[PDB]
Amino acid sequence: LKARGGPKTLRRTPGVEPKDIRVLPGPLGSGNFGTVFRGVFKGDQDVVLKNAKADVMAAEELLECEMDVNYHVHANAKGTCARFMGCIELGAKDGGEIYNGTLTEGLWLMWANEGENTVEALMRRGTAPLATAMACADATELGVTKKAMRELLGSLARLHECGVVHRDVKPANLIAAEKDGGVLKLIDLGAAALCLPLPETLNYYPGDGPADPRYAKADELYLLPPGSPRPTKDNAAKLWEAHKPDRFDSWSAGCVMLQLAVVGLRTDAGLERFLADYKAVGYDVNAFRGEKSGEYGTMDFAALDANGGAGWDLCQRLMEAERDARASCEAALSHAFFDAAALEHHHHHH
Amino acid sequence: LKARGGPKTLRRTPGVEPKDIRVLPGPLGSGNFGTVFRGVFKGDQDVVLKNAKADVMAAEELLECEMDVNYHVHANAKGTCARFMGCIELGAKDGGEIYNGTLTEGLWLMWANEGENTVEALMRRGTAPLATAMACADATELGVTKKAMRELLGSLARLHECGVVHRDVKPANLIAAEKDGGVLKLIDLGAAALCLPLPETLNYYPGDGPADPRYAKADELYLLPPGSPRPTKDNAAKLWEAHKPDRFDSWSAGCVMLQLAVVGLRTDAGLERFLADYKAVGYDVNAFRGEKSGEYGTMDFAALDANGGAGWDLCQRLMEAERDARASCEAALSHAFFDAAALEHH
Ligand SMILES: Nc1ncnc2c1ncn2[C@@H]1O[C@H](COP(=O)(O)OP(=O)(O)O)[C@@H](O)[C@H]1O
Ligand SMILES: Nc1ncnc2c1ncn2[C@@H]1O[C@H](COP(=O)(O)OP(=O)(O)O)[C@@H](O)[C@H]1O
Ligand SMILES: [Mg+2]
Ligand SMILES: [Mg+2]
Ligand SMILES: [Mg+2]
Repeated sequence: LKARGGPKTLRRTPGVEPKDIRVLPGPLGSGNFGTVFRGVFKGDQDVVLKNAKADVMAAEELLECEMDVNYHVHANAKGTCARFMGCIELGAKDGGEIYNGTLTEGLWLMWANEGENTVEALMRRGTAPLATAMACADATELGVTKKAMRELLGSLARLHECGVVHRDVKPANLIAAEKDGGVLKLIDLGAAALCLPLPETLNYYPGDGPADPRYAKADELYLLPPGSPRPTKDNAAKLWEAHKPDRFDSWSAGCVMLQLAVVGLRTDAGLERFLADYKAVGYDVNAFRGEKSGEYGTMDFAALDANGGAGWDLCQRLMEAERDARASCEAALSHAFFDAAALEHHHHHH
Repeated sequence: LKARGGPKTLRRTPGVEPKDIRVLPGPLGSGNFGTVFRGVFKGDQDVVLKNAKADVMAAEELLECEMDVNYHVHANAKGTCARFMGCIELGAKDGGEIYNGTLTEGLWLMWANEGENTVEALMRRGTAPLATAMACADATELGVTKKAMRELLGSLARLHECGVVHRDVKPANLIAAEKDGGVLKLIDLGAAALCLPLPETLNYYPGDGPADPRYAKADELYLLPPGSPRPTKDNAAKLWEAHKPDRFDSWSAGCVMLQLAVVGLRTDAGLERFLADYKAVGYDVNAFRGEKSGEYGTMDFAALDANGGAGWDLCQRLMEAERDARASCEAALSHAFFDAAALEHH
């Protein structure tokens, strides 16, 4: 006798058919376990498409987790991240060729194209183009830092509230969404963890990595430190309070703040130099100011200096050496840095 | 009192200076731990350049190990891999911009550009363009499989002899070098281990490590099993014999052979299907042929069937479930599959 075989099963999102997706050749970035392409959906919708790298161990599992977290965020934290449009799974015979503009065999994720420029690209062109893209009236380092950080910290607080730690916060993963007033949206949940049993934790484990070493604290490349009881439904809440994995994002947000606030820190080399001196003085912002800032004559810390050094203090809060001392993104939101000035806008007010 | 500054120490290769190198925009790799670009050295030498990804944990350390292994291979197994032209290290102030043709900050490795096409790209275009690139006179599946596997196994044997296990053998990491008769050369020693103390082992440790899930044996993603002692200069030889880490490459070479020999196995899904069935029948090639091959009506296994199933037998040896049963690349090289034709009547 012979084995009967049977049909293939393919994952799909209602209203999203592969025939309606044209993929544009040319990856949008090196990528972690996946590759991102521009596409056009139904002839006139600009989208971004991601599949797994064939050469990376368990990339399909990582893409599945990214998919799961994206569904979670879509349901619980709308507007924090790029709009998630679902998945499309293609088989072998129906799989196409990127050069022919068709989706290849395997699982794909799709999002709205939120804009052609990241905060990293904009900030490096200058504060002016960054402010314009952000629709930020105060086109100064202080102005863009206030507006961007309010948006970023607000979104991170909302993500943390539904149990999601992004784990890859940085200017490169922020887009000023021109179709939503220039508001910042996060992209790339490929490293994100769901840290509460809602209903099951995802991508949540003890140990280092993944982490962008530019934006993760050098001796804190983990969400959970190794050894600690692996995350289960039982201990999830306890681990959250004890190990504070969300504070991983706090540190990264502090890095975002430094780069927004200080032009000279917008290069990898600039931020690296600062963080090295910061560490050297015991992660003490005032000690940096007292001992080191004098060696930064090519830079301008005015945005951090302003209003009694409010920005410096917010940086200190977000970038405390110890997680037990480090501000949550939610707490960081109520900081004086975000206060309206006395009588602000008085000259035009009704 | 203020702490004094001092010089920055940079690594350099004699004969290779920053002003000698122009980088061309457009990355070539899948971009895991490093980024690869084409470049031009001294105005008219085509080269390839690799730097560490700034956004990946331990990227520079991974590149440093790839550098060390490249020097070892350059010294001990010339011709097995792309020609290694050394390194160039640059500082931040002293770094440029890729889109402006200049090397950016950090360590860079440089190799000769060995050719524009990998075996993965060629085989997927077809046996004909693959054979042409290989200067392979017998432009059939059997012909390209014989020539390619002789070259690949010969090179792996030479690497193994000097203690190197490549650990990323696959068609995407083979280039047909037109300038050298079309011979296949390995690229990408980024996952490689030095398994002998010369003077120390490199990237060699117990347990799972880097692997391409298509080309590494799924239940065998290690060079040394998880229970193995850490390698030392004193036990390295014992561990080599006991755990046969080179047999990791043997399995991958078997996968290469399957794709060269059978057109339908050249897609990822094709080879994945075969390996699933192969595992299901106990890693037994004859059981595959008897129980499973009838399900593969769209494929042609003639190259493996030929000459008493010589190809199938060589695959079986390269792909035994147990390392202790699996052929070394050196032993495989002497297989009947590579025998000269008798009585050719010239
Ligand atoms: N929803 C989106 N809208 C617009 N651009 C996007 C979106 N998602 C991702 N991108 C762009 O795709 C690129 C993907 O790069 P990525 O996969 O992050 O690799 P890397 O981290 O090496 O840059 C990024 O430059 C990003 O700006
Ligand atoms: N010496 C070389 N000559 C020609 N092309 C090369 C050479 N080395 C690498 N390449 C090309 O660059 C790509 C990436 O190089 P590789 O070392 O395989 O890094 P990775 O696979 O990690 O991206 C290869 O797939 C190949 O196309
Ligand atoms: Mg990314
Ligand atoms: Mg695949
Ligand atoms: Mg490679």
